Amino acid sequence: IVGGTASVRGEWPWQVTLHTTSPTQRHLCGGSIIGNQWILTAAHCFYGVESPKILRVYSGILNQSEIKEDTSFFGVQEIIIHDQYKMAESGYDIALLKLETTVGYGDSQRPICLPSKGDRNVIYTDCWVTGWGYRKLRDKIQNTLQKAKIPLVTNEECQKRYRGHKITHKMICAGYREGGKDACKGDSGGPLSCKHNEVWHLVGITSWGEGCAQRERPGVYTNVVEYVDWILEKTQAV
Ligand SMILES: COC(=O)Nc1ccc2c(c1)NC(=O)CCCCC[C@H](NC(=O)/C=C/c1cc(Cl)ccc1-n1cnnn1)c1nc-2c[nH]1
Repeated sequence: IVGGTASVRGEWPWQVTLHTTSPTQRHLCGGSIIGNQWILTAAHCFYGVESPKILRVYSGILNQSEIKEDTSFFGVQEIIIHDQYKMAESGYDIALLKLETTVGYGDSQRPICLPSKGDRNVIYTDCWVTGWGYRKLRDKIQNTLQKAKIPLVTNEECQKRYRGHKITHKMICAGYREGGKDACKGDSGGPLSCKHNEVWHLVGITSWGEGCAQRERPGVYTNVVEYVDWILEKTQAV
């Protein structure tokens, strides 16, 4: 996260840190708890991931230093990548992790509501991007979960900012015209959480941008409301 501040413990209890153990253990991506065995994240996080066996989901984490060999985690039973996914820049950047065990909900770990299809018209004015990602292009994973408040950008304005790309309505952009606050390397897969009528909604999934927090380069997020039926197809299968 660029231009953010330290989160307080329990502030984003749906935020997870997804680690890979191959070749050595390290933070891979962010993710959000959306159900008691379900993590919603970005499809591009699994580039070169040949098996769910190398993955570890840690919930209830503020600081990466809380993670040692004796720290509990959730194993991943299955990686579900959207069928139409090719690359982050072309959209469909969405994946589900089916956990091997159930998350016990509490004040440190609980789900974020998916947006309502009826709320496709609501204007969100209180949106935050969170993660342990870089503070600038050449940096390192941060110990403490960071947060940054960022305004949503219309599809038309985002398309003007990304000449040469096709910014679809399945993408949602967020950023200041002057830059300064954004997601960066290591934040992808994490949530873009917006508070509406005292309820937090998972509006976006951190996907991509040209550089980090650059002037007139909003961050591009998977527009979660456009995938609610896809999520229900995968999580509510008979
Ligand atoms: C010690 O542990 C570490 O250093 N871990 C460790 C360290 C670094 C990384 C990973 C692990 N994860 C991966 O590479 C998995 C594969 C994932 C690829 C892509 C991923 N992108 C982002 O996270 C966000 C991009 C992004 C998103 C928005 Cl909305 C705006 C601007 C963005 N940026 C443009 N340029 N940079 N950011 C990324 N993540 C890293 C590099 N790149």
